[PDB]
Amino acid sequence: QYEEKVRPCIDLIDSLRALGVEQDLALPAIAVIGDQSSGKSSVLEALSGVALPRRCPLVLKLKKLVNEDKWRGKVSYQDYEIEISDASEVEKEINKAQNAIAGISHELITLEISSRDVPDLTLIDLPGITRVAVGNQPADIGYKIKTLIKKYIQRQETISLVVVPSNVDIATTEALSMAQEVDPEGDRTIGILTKPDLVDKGTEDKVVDVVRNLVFHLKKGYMIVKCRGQQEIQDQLSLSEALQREKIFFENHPYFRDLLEEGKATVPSLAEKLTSELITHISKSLPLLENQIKETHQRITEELQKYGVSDTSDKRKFLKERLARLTQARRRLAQFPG
Amino acid sequence: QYEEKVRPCIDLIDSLRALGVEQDLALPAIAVIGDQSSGKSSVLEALSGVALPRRCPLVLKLKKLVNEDKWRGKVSYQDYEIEISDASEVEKEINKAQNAIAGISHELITLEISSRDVPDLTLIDLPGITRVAVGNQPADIGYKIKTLIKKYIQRQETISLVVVPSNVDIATTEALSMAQEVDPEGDRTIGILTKPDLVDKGTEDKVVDVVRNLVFHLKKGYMIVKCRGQQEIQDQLSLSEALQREKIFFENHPYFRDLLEEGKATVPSLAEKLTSELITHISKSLPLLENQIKETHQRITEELQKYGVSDTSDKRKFLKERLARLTQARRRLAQFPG
Repeated sequence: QYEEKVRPCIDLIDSLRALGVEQDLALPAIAVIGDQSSGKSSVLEALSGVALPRRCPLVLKLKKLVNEDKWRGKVSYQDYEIEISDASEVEKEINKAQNAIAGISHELITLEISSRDVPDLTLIDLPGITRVAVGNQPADIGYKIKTLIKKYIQRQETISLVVVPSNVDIATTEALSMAQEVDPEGDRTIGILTKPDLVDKGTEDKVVDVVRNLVFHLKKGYMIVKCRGQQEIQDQLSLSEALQREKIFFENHPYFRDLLEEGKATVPSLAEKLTSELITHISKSLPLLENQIKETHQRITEELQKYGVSDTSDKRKFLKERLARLTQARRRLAQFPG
Repeated sequence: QYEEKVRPCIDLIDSLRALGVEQDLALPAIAVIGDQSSGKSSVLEALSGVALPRRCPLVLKLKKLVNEDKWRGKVSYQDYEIEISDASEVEKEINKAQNAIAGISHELITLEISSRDVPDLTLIDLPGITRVAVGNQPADIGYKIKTLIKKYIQRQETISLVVVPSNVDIATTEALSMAQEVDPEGDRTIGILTKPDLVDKGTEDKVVDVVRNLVFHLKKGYMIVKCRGQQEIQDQLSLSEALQREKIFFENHPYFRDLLEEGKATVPSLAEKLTSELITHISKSLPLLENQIKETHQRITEELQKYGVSDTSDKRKFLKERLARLTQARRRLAQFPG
């Protein structure tokens, strides 16, 4: 079925997030952030093994099958739950969901994939950061994207996964700037460098220094990947073939082979690191969660007194609904790991 | 000698800036700004035809020789004035100047080149923008660079020349963000896209749209150039040869040849546009300057009254020194165009 040494912790947080308690209770998360055109979408396709579009938070729940061989997919949003036929249908289903529910949206689309080709891993993908409004975006688009990202990354329970093209100085990216703002220590930020084939010749040593953690220091370090480029995406190059191309790319690179040899390159190595980091970050919360729920339930119970334990009726009700959700969270934690 | 139809206006502003009046009196300027690693230094080398390093404002005064054929160079900073032997010595002389005078410095290095290969053009190069401090830079490096840039670009008399690599979304660059902040209209901002050979295959149409002014609109528009890459800089490829490579690059490009045919590509076309824009921007100030000087002299004369017309002695003196400089500016304007 699954590896029941790794799944229970991951499933616990997934189920808590599925309750809707996260607005009120911080939950272990890896949030994927990047400036627009960072290539993070291609990284997400590579990790999930399926094509994706192409906005709002995408919860990617990946589950490693050690058994069936039989790919499974599911997309959930609002009151909808759709079984996905096969891998090729995911992109259509996500577009459908984005259209069904969507300014910048806070509504979650949850994509669950059970596959031999994916890691045990949950990620929260957040929309790419821009500085200036283009086209017909609202003028403060920068602010609205920042607000959504800040909601996740300001919490100590979130690791920021900062995605940056290999050609751009990491100290110039807004995504890293946002990460360093909430995590000055650099204790809960991982860097992923993408598009290494596009690096200007004679500047590869600078990229190596960055991945080796010599430039902007991060406790959890960096990885470098070569996912499908735009042409390959347009040719609908299969994701399995792109993994093969990636491997060859790093094995034959005059500068980046050293990064491969040091465990710092490729999607498969990245997947393994991300699973480990998630498990570590969940483990950090496990001993604390029970008191955290109690604390939160207490505070909200105090707010409930304000309405006296019509507009008053509804205010009472929405607070009761939040308290009920934290009670469900408490019960569900009490069941761990079953 | 020079083209005396174009020089007098350019020389006037140069001479006013050489007086030291700019802290007090806005002067027509084209300020070159970009995020770190934008390739603007290579653009400056291409325009000036000499190798440059490699910080503080570099005033690049370029003067088109229609006569001698005999390359001339001069570097001025503080109380120094150095005659440069030949083109190959410029980089050494600029490094010397940077060391002689230099946090982030506001001191000007003025480089004057008289050459058959340069346009009639003055530019003010400003240090590349970064978001996060690296190495041993002060924590607020972002703020100190912004402050220096803002001093120039907040003035309506400054055109911002925003330099951006062709691979990065222009709406993600800090430099454009700063430009749009002081020039929401986009009436005094020009965009230069660099490194077009590094564009991801299948994304060239997006670059074309940007240069064609279809994405982020600028009244004065965009140009695209292909200057020396890092390897070529390292091989010390001559700047004349790089111009040749550039021409071939655009003539043979499956997407960018259209940009060449539309007058939107290459350093020589860029030089011509920049000369025209500078002349236009100077012409805009010429009718206003006399009243602007009078206004400024008046206001400062009023401040001088505060000290009564030791620390008092010096305060009196520095205000007198500023007033004397504006008087010199008035006299020098009164001489125009001789």
